[PDB]
Amino acid sequence: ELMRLMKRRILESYRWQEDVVKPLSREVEEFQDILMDKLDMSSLEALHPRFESARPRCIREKLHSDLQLCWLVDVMEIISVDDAEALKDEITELVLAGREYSEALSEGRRRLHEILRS
Amino acid sequence: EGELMRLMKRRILESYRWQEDVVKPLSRELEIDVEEFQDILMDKLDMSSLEALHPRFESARPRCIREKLHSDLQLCWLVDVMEIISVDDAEALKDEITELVLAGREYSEALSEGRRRLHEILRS
Repeated sequence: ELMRLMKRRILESYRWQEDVVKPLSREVEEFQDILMDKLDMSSLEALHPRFESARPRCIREKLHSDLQLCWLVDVMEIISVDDAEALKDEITELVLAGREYSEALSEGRRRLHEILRS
Repeated sequence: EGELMRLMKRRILESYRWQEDVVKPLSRELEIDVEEFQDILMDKLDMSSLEALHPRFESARPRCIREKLHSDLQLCWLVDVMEIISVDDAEALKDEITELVLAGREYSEALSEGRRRLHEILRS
């Protein structure tokens, strides 16, 4: 019975609950079980760190996407890579400092429009 | 006096295939009213570019959608990071949803269905 608990303990962790379990609302009780269901012990006691070191990357990706940068850059090239990378930096910077993605994305759209009309 | 050029391209942007597949669709930026965007394109892209874009655009439409899907479906986490979902599963899922949107399915609506089949997978 122990194992089920040892991990049930990590999901109940605060760092997890606030940084992963709850956050991933982008689709809570259940999710927890799903995680419980999918990931094994060793995995659990190893994810958070790896998680924090990829939170930036995952957000830039989301930004690139949400900011229609696949078209504006990769395809149409209406925006310089430099401009794009920069913009992704700044906004990611924000979100990583507590800024609500939702709200941050709005600011990124703003700065984007700026660039486009330049 | 290079008026002609301004027209030649204004012609392409006013094309149908463009208006429907690019100019209009790219409303994802609060689309600052299509009108503007069009001028932006007019302002940024040159002539050679314009009479070259669409085909190039059609051949990437798929790739760009998968990207959007991967993102919207929190796959950076579910796969690349946590590995809660097999790559095989992931790719398959992106395929079918993309298949849909490519066949006219409204992204919005299509993503919802992908969310569904995802949950399914997660609960397996």
